[PDB]
Amino acid sequence: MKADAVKIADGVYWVGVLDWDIRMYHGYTLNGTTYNAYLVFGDDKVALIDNTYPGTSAQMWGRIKDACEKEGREFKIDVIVQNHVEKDHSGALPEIHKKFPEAPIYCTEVAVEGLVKHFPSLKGAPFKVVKSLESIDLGGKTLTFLEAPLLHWPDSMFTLYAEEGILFSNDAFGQHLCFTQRFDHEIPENILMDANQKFYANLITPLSKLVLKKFKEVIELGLLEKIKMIAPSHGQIWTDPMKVIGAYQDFATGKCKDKVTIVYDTMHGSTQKMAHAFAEGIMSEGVDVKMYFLHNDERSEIVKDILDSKAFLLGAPTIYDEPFPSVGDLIYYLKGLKFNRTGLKRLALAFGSMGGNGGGTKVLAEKLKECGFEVLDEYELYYVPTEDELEKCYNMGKRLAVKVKEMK
Amino acid sequence: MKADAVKIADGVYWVGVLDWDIRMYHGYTLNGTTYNAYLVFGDDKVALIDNTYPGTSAQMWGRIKDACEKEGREFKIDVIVQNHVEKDHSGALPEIHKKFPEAPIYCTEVAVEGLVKHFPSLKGAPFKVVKSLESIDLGGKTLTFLEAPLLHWPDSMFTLYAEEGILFSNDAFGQHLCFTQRFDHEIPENILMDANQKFYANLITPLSKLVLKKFKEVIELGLLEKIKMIAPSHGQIWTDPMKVIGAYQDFATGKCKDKVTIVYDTMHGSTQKMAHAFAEGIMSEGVDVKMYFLHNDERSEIVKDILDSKAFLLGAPTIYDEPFPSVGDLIYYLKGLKFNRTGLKRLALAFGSMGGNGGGTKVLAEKLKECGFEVLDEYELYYVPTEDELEKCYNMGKRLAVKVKEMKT
Amino acid sequence: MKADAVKIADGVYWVGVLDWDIRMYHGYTLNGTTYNAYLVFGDDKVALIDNTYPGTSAQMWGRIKDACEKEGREFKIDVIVQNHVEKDHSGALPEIHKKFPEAPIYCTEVAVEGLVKHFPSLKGAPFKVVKSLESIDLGGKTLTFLEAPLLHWPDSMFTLYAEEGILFSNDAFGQHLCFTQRFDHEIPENILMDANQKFYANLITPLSKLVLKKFKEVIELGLLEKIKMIAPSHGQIWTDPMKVIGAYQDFATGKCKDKVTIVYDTMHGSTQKMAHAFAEGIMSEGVDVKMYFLHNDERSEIVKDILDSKAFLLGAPTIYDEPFPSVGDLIYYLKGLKFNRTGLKRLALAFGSMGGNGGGTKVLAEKLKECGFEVLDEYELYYVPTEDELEKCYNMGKRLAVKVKEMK
Amino acid sequence: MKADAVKIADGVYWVGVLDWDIRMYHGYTLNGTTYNAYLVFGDDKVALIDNTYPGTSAQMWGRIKDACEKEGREFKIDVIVQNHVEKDHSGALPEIHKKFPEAPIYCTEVAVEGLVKHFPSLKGAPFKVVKSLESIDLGGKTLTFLEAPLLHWPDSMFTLYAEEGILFSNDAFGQHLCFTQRFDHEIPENILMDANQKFYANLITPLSKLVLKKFKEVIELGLLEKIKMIAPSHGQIWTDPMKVIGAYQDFATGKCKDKVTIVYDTMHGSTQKMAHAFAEGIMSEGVDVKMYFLHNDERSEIVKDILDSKAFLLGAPTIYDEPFPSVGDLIYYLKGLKFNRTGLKRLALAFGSMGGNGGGTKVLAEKLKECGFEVLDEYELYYVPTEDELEKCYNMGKRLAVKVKEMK
Amino acid sequence: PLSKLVLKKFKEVIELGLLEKIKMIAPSHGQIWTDPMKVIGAYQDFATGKCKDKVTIVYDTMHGSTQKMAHAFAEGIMSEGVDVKMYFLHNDERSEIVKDILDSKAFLLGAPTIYDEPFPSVGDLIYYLKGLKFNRTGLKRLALAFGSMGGNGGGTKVLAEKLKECGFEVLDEYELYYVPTEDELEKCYNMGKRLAVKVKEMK
Ligand SMILES: Cc1cc2nc3c(=O)[nH]c(=O)nc-3n(C[C@H](O)[C@H](O)[C@H](O)COP(=O)(O)O)c2cc1C
Ligand SMILES: Cc1cc2nc3c(=O)[nH]c(=O)nc-3n(C[C@H](O)[C@H](O)[C@H](O)COP(=O)(O)O)c2cc1C
Ligand SMILES: Cc1cc2nc3c(=O)[nH]c(=O)nc-3n(C[C@H](O)[C@H](O)[C@H](O)COP(=O)(O)O)c2cc1C
Ligand SMILES: Cc1cc2nc3c(=O)[nH]c(=O)nc-3n(C[C@H](O)[C@H](O)[C@H](O)COP(=O)(O)O)c2cc1C
Ligand SMILES: Cc1cc2nc3c(=O)[nH]c(=O)nc-3n(C[C@H](O)[C@H](O)[C@H](O)COP(=O)(O)O)c2cc1C
Ligand SMILES: [Cl-]
Ligand SMILES: [Cl-]
Ligand SMILES: [Cl-]
Ligand SMILES: [Cl-]
Ligand SMILES: [Kr]
Ligand SMILES: [Kr]
Ligand SMILES: [Kr]
Ligand SMILES: [Kr]
Ligand SMILES: [Kr]
Ligand SMILES: [Kr]
Ligand SMILES: [Kr]
Ligand SMILES: [Kr]
Ligand SMILES: [Kr]
Ligand SMILES: [Kr]
Ligand SMILES: [Kr]
Ligand SMILES: [Kr]
Ligand SMILES: [Kr]
Ligand SMILES: [Kr]
Ligand SMILES: [Kr]
Ligand SMILES: [Kr]
Ligand SMILES: [Kr]
Ligand SMILES: [Kr]
Ligand SMILES: [Kr]
Ligand SMILES: [Kr]
Ligand SMILES: [Kr]
Ligand SMILES: [Kr]
Ligand SMILES: [Kr]
Ligand SMILES: [Kr]
Ligand SMILES: [Kr]
Ligand SMILES: [Kr]
Ligand SMILES: [Kr]
Ligand SMILES: [Kr]
Repeated sequence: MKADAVKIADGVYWVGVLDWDIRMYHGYTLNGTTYNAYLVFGDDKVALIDNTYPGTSAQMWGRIKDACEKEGREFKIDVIVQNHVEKDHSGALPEIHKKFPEAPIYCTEVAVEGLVKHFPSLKGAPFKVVKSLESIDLGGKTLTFLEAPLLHWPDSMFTLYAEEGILFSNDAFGQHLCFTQRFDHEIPENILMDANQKFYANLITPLSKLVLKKFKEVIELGLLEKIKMIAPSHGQIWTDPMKVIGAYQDFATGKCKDKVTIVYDTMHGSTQKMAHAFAEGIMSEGVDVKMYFLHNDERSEIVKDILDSKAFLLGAPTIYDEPFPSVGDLIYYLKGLKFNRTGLKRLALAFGSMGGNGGGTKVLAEKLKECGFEVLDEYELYYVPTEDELEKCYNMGKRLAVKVKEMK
Repeated sequence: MKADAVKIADGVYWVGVLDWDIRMYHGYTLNGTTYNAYLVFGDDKVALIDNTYPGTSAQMWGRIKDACEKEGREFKIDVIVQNHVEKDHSGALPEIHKKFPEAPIYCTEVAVEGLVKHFPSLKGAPFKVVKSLESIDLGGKTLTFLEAPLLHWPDSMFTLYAEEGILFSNDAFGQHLCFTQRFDHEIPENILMDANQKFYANLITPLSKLVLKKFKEVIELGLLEKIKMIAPSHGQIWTDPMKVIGAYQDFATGKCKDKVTIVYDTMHGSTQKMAHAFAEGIMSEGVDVKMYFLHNDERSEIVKDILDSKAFLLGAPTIYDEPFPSVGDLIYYLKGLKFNRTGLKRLALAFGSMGGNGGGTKVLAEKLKECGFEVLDEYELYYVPTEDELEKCYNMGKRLAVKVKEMKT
Repeated sequence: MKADAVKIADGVYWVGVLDWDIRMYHGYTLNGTTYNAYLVFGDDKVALIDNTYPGTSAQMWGRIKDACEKEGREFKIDVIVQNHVEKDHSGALPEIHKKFPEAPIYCTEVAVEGLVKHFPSLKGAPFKVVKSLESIDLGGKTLTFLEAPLLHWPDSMFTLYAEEGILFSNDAFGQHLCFTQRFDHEIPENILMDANQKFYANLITPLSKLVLKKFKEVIELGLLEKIKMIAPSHGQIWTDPMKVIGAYQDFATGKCKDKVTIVYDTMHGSTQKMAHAFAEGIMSEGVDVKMYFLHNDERSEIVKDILDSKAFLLGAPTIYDEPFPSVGDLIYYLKGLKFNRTGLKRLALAFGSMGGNGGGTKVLAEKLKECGFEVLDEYELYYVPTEDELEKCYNMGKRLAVKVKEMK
Repeated sequence: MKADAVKIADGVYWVGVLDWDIRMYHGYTLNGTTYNAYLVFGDDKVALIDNTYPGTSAQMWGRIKDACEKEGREFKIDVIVQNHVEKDHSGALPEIHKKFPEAPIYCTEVAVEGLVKHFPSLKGAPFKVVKSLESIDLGGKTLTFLEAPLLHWPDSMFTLYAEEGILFSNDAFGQHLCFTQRFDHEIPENILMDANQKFYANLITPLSKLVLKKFKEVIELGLLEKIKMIAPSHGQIWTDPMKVIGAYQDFATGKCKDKVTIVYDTMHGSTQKMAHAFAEGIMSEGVDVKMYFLHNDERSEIVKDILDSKAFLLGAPTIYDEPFPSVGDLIYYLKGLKFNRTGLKRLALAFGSMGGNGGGTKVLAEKLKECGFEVLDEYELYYVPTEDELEKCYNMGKRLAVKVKEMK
Repeated sequence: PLSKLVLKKFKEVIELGLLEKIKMIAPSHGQIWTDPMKVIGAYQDFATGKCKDKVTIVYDTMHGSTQKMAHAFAEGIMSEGVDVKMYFLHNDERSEIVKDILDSKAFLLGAPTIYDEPFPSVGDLIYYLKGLKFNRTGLKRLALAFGSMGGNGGGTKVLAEKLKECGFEVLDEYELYYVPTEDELEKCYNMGKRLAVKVKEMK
């Protein structure tokens, strides 16, 4: 395939892959994404930083050939860097190693066993284990490695091109966006920061304390102000790195809007009527609302909006003494994401309709507490809400919205 | 609209609704269903048994008018029977009451409050509370009411047209099928019994002990052999009532096949490779397999197959120390269904791939035990399975299949 | 249901409905919408302008009661205005007429028969046929009716509250957005203008000549500068009317970006490889690309992007001498939309893979011409593209992108 | 992967792949499928007949190894047969050739170029072109080839294991079913014959005249009664070959039931009300009805039911002078399938609702005629049907059902 | 019956840019066209259902009663300024009849009942119309069936069924007993008048 590389600095190219057509990626909804790989031309050695998903390398190889041609160099890679073992960034490593078998593969210690377990043909490949602050010289360009375990996997690391302050952060600071434009400043800010928020919410939330720890280490090494560009493994390249670092600082410390996310499911529409009545009460106080119906909507957008919501409402009818089962998916996901690690226990209310002994709302309230929410109340009613019962939902939403606006 | 009634006995007509186009109904997948309503012409009184979902009454009214015309009677309903309050069978009750305000509404005591809570316009309607074995005379035809609380709601009852032994069972013995054919014998048996199995699995499983209790009461009264037809609220009418009663007896007592249902989810395909390797081991012992991938498949077909499986395998990768979240939906559903109430604790294995501390399979094993399964083992491995690890999956499946064939149903 | 009205001017309220949960509306994908209805309090008469979809009136009635309470007036409607017969705006008219049977219903001549055909209970209702420039006095407030046939139905009209210059335009200038925020300035501009573009593309494109004719008529009346607010029947209220009028002028006259929309379907991935190779050639010239895969994507987003694209590529494999059948849906839609009515014949290429006699690409080229595109070339190849064939796709895309940049 | 082979005759094994999880395959909906491959152990040579989809060979290799072990033979393929080039049966040919580079590949003349175009690594592979009635000796077992062009691709052929009368028919007589049971007699007949009908409808309909021509040739060679087993490339193996040959004869000659398939789409429900009223009229005559709503349903099930229906109804509302665009997909598909090639012109009616000039129903009637249907009537009405208009739909359906019953 | 193939051949010829290049059409019968666009234009009109405000009436009779009905329908049609061509199957033959149907918006067919069937001469025209398939022109011409009878009747019901099979839009049918009365001829006139109004409403 013929495909052009994109220069991001002198002798540095994006040689990634545009996954135009993907719409679901591990339960994360998106309108395509990219697998960003980078090619650094030192005077002596050419290094490839990360690669792409298995079967998607046609664009990558085309862009690598284009970059070598633009540099007046032979089609050759001398050094391979693997920041992360997950196959969306390591999937072409078997073919890169087969093509360039003498190129060493720089990665963390735990990455070696992980990569060989993913790709058995790499057994006996020239792996070179790296540690934080160790560097390699490409000839006028230096790559410095920085271990970042559990940001987001135990094998994860960042690679810094020291002379120009370009941080190849792999997943950290990435966003699932697929545009012809490669840089942060070339697309609308709302699209960029909404995709960044969704990426943090789904991938970084349980790591919020480690984010702040990594930031303290990066500032104590005096290297924060040296970062001129962040080139992540998905989406746009940050020419304004402090914009995304600032967004991460806000998400990791529980900075939220005066906003409530409401999620519900229904069989006969009664829980839906309750959800809409809670929203009316919240809106009467000028507090924003995002409304999700689990029949149609899915977990990755829901958790994006919870991330900057001060409160979360969850509603479902009772079926055989349990809440309607679709909530189980979201609850299992919230149990993993651990929103309390942002330093904020978001307020919550459980609600629902029932037709006998009930009990679904009590289960929801207990699960919301396990997920780190501050459950203020619960409201369960019999079949179709009356006018007085919808006014109670409105009043509960109104009183919640007052508490939301009072919250620091 | 103009729509023909279907005669099911002398002076008795199906006047129901064909919901051709519905594909999802409270998370239950289907290729349409029906809302069966019945019109009984006594010499003195015409009785309507159940009705239909709100906004779907055009067919029902057309069939009622057609039946009255065929009987040489006025377009009039004298008696309304409401077997169950759920709006798929009571949704046209406000219109029926408005059209025929003097017709008494026969239902259980708890049904009255439930119907008025659903439909405020019924406040002050002529409700007539009934109890088990109470009857009403329509003139040469008798309707006898039998209370059936929690089969499937606390308001539920059956209505028996005594002289012909026609049991209007409402949801009990129903199936979500939408055909032009109205009777059990007019469609392929495999379609009928598969839909019946799906209906039991999703709606009756947690009531399995009450099913057997209701069957004991009906046998003690001597009414079991008097039932000549079962006319439920969805799908086909049973001209062979002992066929569906027999199927219910088997499902309520844990009669299963030499069959394993395997369910999994995956992000990068490793848990999928494990699932397929367990299946190969099971199949090597001549044991049947049903395979479900939670990315594409949904809870109502899964639980249909668990109902006559002797074993259930559940697999998922680990994400933030938890199993992949799609399993949470199925687990919440299985917690409600309580398959252990069938009198059998189906065998189970939990499995999955992981990339660090793991833990997802220990959560799965714990949840499977809470859902009433007999968990025999759990197997978690690191990233992509090796050949030896897929042979271990095969061997575990083979050993499970041996134990499945040793179980006596 | 208790739900607050929103004041939009002195004695004028939004009393609409938030359809939070709808995700598809006549094949148009969305994240909810609104059915905007308005209540105008004259000193003598209270007018309700449009209403909502059948079964969704709970919010509307709540907001009408709230507005009457805020005005110190009884819960009473004196005048009913029906701008458009489509049931998303007329669906509550039977229940409004039943509650207020003496309130006249103002609508166009053709609307009367259309409303009675939709709602048989309105036979004998007090209909009052209106014509362009006819007005009614509410007591200190005047409503002037302006006929807009085929903008977008034969019955359509606008209602102008003359003293404040508020144009109740019904569907015209609407957008399918459901937010707690009611005004244009309260949401991100990119979201607003993207939704406006989607609404124009799907609903207004074939009416582009009538839009320009309606604009000349409005300027000839000296009434364009007198519009201070446009309050449409869906989405945000325009406090900046010239922003949306300007967008409509651009869409109605073929003002496009240096941008190509590519649409394809595939069974075995060959047509997909071609589509991605055309994109690489286009991007090499700095021309933007939007890529759609018919397996996943749907017609309403596709036509949004065609609207401001200078070129359109359509690709599909051959099956039984015909193009893959999913293209038939999009082609039937484009035949109805008539993009040539914008005054521009967008450039086009047809492409695809085949395994025998072929012919699918020739059908695509013929259909693209029937849909008003200027078809420049066709490219059909045998099974999996070779490297030379993907370079041909790249070169064709490059040559197209040069022609796109040369267009006016 | 460890996976057992299944013996189907002395020295003959199924070594195929169970695709448990696939739900859509080129727009064909299914609950998984199989890629059947077969291993024939001659005294001198072991032949592999067909293989599997790319990336799905783990099961196949496991079963080949299991079969070789059971036969006391080396893990070695001496002969490769490729009946058809489509990648669901040829996708592992690159792997197989790389492992056994001296094994000749038997295929048709046109298959060679098709396979090398799909798989460039096969350039220079030992292809052996075969013609009809040419045979190869494996040592006590003979494989005879039989060209079957356009059944279903130009490259297609059947392979006959002469001594046992086992016809490896590739796609012909296949069904998209994925069960642990391998034979026709081991699953419920309704499931088997419904899947066989769906496979014929979607893949064989336009080839109906070639099916009857191939059956003439097979009877002229005296081979029909000698066929003891049909082992196709998907689904169950026919131990009762005359059951599927008989079904194919019926489908190829227009043998239908007293049955009408009704398909429609709707925006506001009026065309749906018409569709349901036509069904009531048809059912009043004891004629069966299958109802499809294009919003939810898809082309592959629709055409399955058209195949044994004597009549087909198609309804849609008018949008910008055209029928609702979802019909375009089904019409493009029916144009390719050419149901008139079964020797029957099925009866048809076109219907719909409209709100102005209409015209959608006239387009539907035109298109139904182009698709080979005998269009008897056309009915378009204004907005919501009245009681008299639904009685007209009922009467039209009743009259159609009388004509259906009169068709011999 | 080839009307759709005519239009497909005209698109193929226009796509090749060869239509404006034809200077003369020299066919195998009759006149040579020095004005080719005149006959191509006529073919385009016939292939797309361009008709006149005109009705073709065809009937047969034994004792004259169906003839009196036919003439009374014509009077009603003519009262609306709609043209009429009248054919009597005893004398007239199929090739002139179908010439006039081709640019008629409506077609009337009448015959008496004989042994529960329509008079047999209609069978020849019906078999011919079944082959010609006038519906292939893109127009379903309007039609009425009529006749006289002397017992159980039924001939008109058969005619209506056959007209439907030949692609016509049958609006009504009228069968009467033996010789029409003045009121029955006024009914024929009124039916023809109503038909002619619908004919003028067709575009
Ligand atoms: C299959 C099924 C099982 C139910 N089981 C229970 C139950 O165990 N306890 C209860 O209180 N209500 C039960 N209900 C009643 C529902 O909770 C009740 O209809 C409720 O009003 C539905 O709320 P919704 O309109 O939001 O779906 C059940 C309903 C269904 C359909
Ligand atoms: C977002 C994400 C989070 C993960 N978190 C964990 C974790 O907490 N513990 C663990 O052992 N593995 C974790 N993993 C690694 C996966 O379990 C591992 O990749 C596994 O092999 C996936 O199996 P599959 O191919 O069936 O998807 C995580 C993977 C992802 C994508
Ligand atoms: C069911 C089916 C029917 C086909 N019919 C034809 C045909 O009529 N003419 C043709 O040239 N190719 C035909 N093909 C071959 C495909 O066009 C060919 O495989 C093409 O390369 C598919 O491109 P894709 O990878 O983009 O799907 C057919 C393929 C299938 C699966
Ligand atoms: C966007 C749109 C465009 C329409 N265009 C036309 C048109 O060109 N001609 C027409 O007669 N009706 C037109 N209509 C009106 C519909 O055909 C009419 O509402 C019809 O009754 C819908 O039938 P349904 O309820 O089955 O969807 C249009 C409707 C919509 C929503
Ligand atoms: C041989 C013959 C057979 C007839 N059979 C019937 C018959 O089956 N049913 C009927 O209603 N009239 C029958 N008739 C009566 C004619 O239809 C009746 O005379 C009619 O008015 C003749 O119409 P005409 O004047 O247009 O010929 C028959 C007439 C003849 C001469
Ligand atoms: Cl590998
Ligand atoms: Cl009510
Ligand atoms: Cl109404
Ligand atoms: Cl290859
Ligand atoms: Kr670093
Ligand atoms: Kr590191
Ligand atoms: Kr990360
Ligand atoms: Kr980070
Ligand atoms: Kr930092
Ligand atoms: Kr950082
Ligand atoms: Kr850094
Ligand atoms: Kr009973
Ligand atoms: Kr009862
Ligand atoms: Kr039940
Ligand atoms: Kr029961
Ligand atoms: Kr029983
Ligand atoms: Kr029973
Ligand atoms: Kr009973
Ligand atoms: Kr105006
Ligand atoms: Kr107007
Ligand atoms: Kr509009
Ligand atoms: Kr406009
Ligand atoms: Kr305007
Ligand atoms: Kr205006
Ligand atoms: Kr053969
Ligand atoms: Kr075939
Ligand atoms: Kr065949
Ligand atoms: Kr055959
Ligand atoms: Kr054969
Ligand atoms: Kr011609
Ligand atoms: Kr011509
Ligand atoms: Kr020509």
